[PDB]
Amino acid sequence: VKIYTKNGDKGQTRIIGKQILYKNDPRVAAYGEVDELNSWVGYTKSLINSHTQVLSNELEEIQQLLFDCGHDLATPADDERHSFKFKQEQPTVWLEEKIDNYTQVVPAVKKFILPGGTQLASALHVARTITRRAERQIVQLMREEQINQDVLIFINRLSDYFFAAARYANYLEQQPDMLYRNSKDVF
Amino acid sequence: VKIYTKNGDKGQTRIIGKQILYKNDPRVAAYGEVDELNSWVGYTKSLINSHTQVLSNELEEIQQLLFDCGHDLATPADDERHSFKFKQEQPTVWLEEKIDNYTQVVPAVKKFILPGGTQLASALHVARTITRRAERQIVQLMREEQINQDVLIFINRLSDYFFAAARYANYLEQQPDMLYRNSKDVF
Amino acid sequence: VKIYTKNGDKGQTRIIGKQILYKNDPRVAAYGEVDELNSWVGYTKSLINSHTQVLSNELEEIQQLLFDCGHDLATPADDERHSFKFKQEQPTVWLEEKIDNYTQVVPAVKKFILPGGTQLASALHVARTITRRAERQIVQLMREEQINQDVLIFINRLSDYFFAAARYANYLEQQPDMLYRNSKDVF
Ligand SMILES: Nc1ncnc2c1ncn2[C@@H]1O[C@H](COP(=O)(O)OP(=O)(O)OP(=O)(O)O)[C@@H](O)[C@H]1O
Ligand SMILES: Nc1ncnc2c1ncn2[C@@H]1O[C@H](COP(=O)(O)OP(=O)(O)OP(=O)(O)O)[C@@H](O)[C@H]1O
Ligand SMILES: Nc1ncnc2c1ncn2[C@@H]1O[C@H](COP(=O)(O)OP(=O)(O)OP(=O)(O)O)[C@@H](O)[C@H]1O
Ligand SMILES: [K+]
Ligand SMILES: [K+]
Ligand SMILES: [K+]
Ligand SMILES: [Mg+2]
Ligand SMILES: [Mg+2]
Ligand SMILES: [Mg+2]
Repeated sequence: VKIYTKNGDKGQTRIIGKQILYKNDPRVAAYGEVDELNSWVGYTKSLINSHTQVLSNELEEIQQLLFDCGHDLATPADDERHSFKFKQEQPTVWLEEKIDNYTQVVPAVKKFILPGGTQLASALHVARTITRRAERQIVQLMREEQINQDVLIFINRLSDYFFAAARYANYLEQQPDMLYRNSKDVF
Repeated sequence: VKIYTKNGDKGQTRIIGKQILYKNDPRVAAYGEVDELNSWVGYTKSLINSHTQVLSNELEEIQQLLFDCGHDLATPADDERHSFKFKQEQPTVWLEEKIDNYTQVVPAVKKFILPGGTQLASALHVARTITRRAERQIVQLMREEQINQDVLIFINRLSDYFFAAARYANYLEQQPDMLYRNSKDVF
Repeated sequence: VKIYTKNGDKGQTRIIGKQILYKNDPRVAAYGEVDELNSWVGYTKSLINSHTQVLSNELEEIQQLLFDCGHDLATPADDERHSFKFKQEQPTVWLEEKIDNYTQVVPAVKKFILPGGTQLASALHVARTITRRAERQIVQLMREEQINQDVLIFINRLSDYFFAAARYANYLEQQPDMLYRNSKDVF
């Protein structure tokens, strides 16, 4: 069992189906960024402590879902042998319910908050911004190729989820958020 | 209060003023990278311990300043209703004074150092390299559109600040820097 | 000794040799991404504990090697005064021996694993994905300019190394890997 094949040593790689692409191809960058986000979520999850245990399982669930998203990003729309498996509806409503809940419980802001606080809150804000980076790359891809737009919907909602969860993480250890001192009332 | 509007679900988003852009637009990537840096700084700050307390407040101040920078990056130069608010002079001199101080106190190198050491030092080196990534994206933007060049000046100086601060973090816990074994005398 | 020269304040910077480039030039992005990876490895190394001590020295060695790689990425192929110093053969075989060893010791999977587990394992998966991001940028560069292809070979192998090491980190604290629930038998 050798995970190193050396077939990518020249800069090309396989996607789902028969096609090979350069590794800097927008498709390969898109699910590559999703994989980096997925790894960061894993890292975020490893920071869970006794105060924040309630967040542990949904972070693991998000990791499962990112694999589902990345599958589809790796799959060309005109591939006869492989289909899109990701449906946005239920995973996205599930995120929305959490955003709603977490928004309700934490103290309300007007203004932008400093992305920080506890180590977990801060990690969740990093997740937020990696998701948004990945989102940009999915959009780059979408502008050149037919994608499963359900993936975009979910990844879009996901960075709102990370924002909500990060505030909730602060709430769980009673760490106050700090406001951006020059913020207008934006929320 | 719903932070999810679903208006970005198709890949376009508002900037400051009336314009909408794709999320992979260089402008949106520029202040997006600044937001990721801002989140990383928050994460860096959450690692502060009893040895490194003296670094806590200026990291928070940097977060405030990154919001100021990102405002301007989000603002088109020809927007009649919105202006640039960021002036580089005082924030940049403030960084320079810190670079000078931290450079003076820590042991002097000739050679490149391994970016690492304590967890905070290492986090500061990550901040250094995220700032430089963000800087590249600001430059990408500048090559297509008129920006506030003060933002570039500050973000440029900021990665030197992170280099200096990271060495200082090592000094604060008396963790020696390690040299790149094949370095020429570069400093 | 001032690390801030202010020469980059306008968005251009020197590479090895006489040439200046914009900071968003693919060459500058390539060794820039390598520097970010290098910093992340430093951060990964700072997480080493009593269970995972055996990983400490090779992470430091990787940092040395990334400087060697970045040197060459910074060096134009037609630069009369500066040469490529990086040879892939021995560093790459060294990675392969570790991949082989670590693959042998850890429990075998069929299926994709969730990138996560212990804090070090998870950090190693982040390293994995930053290496792959950097790899894409090296490929971007290669498609425009002559590079030392040895660097590509090594950086390619390196993300397999990080995958193997991350599983090994889990093994060292007896943290089980979790499987992607919808995985096909991919390994
Ligand atoms: N640098 C990269 N960034 C993002 N995705 C990648 C990268 N390289 C490969 N991939 C994708 O992820 C899968 C696994 O990567 P892997 O390293 O096994 O591919 P490879 O580099 O082509 O092969 P090898 O490393 O064995 O030479 C690939 O089949 C490809 O779809
Ligand atoms: N992926 C992204 N990366 C960087 N910046 C973004 C991204 N998406 C939106 N932005 C910018 O940051 C602001 C907030 O993002 P937000 O998610 O609220 O926007 P949206 O995606 O357009 O809306 P929604 O998520 O409600 O559908 C936006 O108005 C836009 O300027
Ligand atoms: N944003 C960046 N991203 C990646 N690499 C960079 C960046 N800026 C400079 N470099 C490269 O790394 C070296 C060190 O960066 P440094 O900040 O010293 O350069 P500079 O910005 O041109 O100068 P200064 O900061 O003194 O105005 C440079 O000579 C250049 O090759
Ligand atoms: K491989
Ligand atoms: K939103
Ligand atoms: K400098
Ligand atoms: Mg959004
Ligand atoms: Mg600079
Ligand atoms: Mg590979």
